[PDB]
Amino acid sequence: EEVETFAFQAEIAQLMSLIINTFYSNKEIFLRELISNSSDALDKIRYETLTDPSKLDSGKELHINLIPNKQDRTLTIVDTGIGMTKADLINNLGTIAKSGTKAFMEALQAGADISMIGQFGVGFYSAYLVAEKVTVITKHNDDEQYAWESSAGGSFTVRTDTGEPMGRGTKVILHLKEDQTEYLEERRIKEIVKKHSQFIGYPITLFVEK
Ligand SMILES: CCc1cc(-c2n[nH]cc2-c2c[nH]cn2)c(O)cc1O
Repeated sequence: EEVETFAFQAEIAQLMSLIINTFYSNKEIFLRELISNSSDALDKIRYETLTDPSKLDSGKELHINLIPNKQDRTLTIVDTGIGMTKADLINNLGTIAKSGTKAFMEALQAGADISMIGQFGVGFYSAYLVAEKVTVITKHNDDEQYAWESSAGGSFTVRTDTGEPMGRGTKVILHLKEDQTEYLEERRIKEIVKKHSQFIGYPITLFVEK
């Protein structure tokens, strides 16, 4: 019931505004970036479980699932990585935090491809190349399950999630722009993923719709 609204740090808001309005054609990079983020979070929990096995009491499977839902026009990317506490969610998605966002925005202004975004640590925002709204549900061992959501415009919300319990991990729900529904087609997801899966050390499974 209690929803808190935050402003993105200015640089992020600037990045998002560019992203959400660009006609940049190679929009498929968003999937590579989300998968990469998932893989990084899976690395984190897996590492932590190397000295502390109870870390996986919330789930032993380490994987990434892709779930297209044509009826709801959403593509969902779920991982069983380390997850984010409320603080991590606000800091990570609402601020420049650990990234070279400023550096990236200068290189964008210098004729650099947006596909480089992952190299500057802000790859997540490429989701707005295809989505009008993104919801991020996450569960970290040390906190409750939270839902972050933003349709850009400069603000995002965070609330405790009353939805289906995740054991641990992060689920990114992309509410797709009307003209970007190719990303709910099995054949297109397969093509994009067939290309990146060889780099990711966790199973990536596409849920074909029935
Ligand atoms: C919404 C951005 C995002 C973050 C995570 C994540 N969860 N917990 C930690 C991370 C993370 C840290 N570094 C990269 N991803 C993740 O697992 C997937 C994602 O797409």
